[PDB]
Amino acid sequence: GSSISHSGNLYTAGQCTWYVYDKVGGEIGSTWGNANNWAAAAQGAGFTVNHTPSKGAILQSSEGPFGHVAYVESVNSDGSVTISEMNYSGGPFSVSSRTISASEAGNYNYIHI
Repeated sequence: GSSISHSGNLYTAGQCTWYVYDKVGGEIGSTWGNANNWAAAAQGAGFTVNHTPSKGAILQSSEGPFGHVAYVESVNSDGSVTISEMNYSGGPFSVSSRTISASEAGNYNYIHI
């Protein structure tokens, strides 16, 4: 018998790929590796990765020490994307706010079912 309730995310207590996973309800993730291996592991798991951030999806790029994933809370009709990335790979619990321009969004992939 295992409770499995106060567990949820297999990640730490403050990771870029931790906050993302919890913000998507655990629909996709876990086996995606980390931010720099996202698109590869996502496709391996069976996700469809494109590159168009949207409300409820996640932002991703391979650039960075661990890559760059940030959960997308909403994409603005202006062409700017409102994402949320906690800790990333540096500041613990730094709920990093970032605004992605459409040009930048063209760089960032996103993995959806």
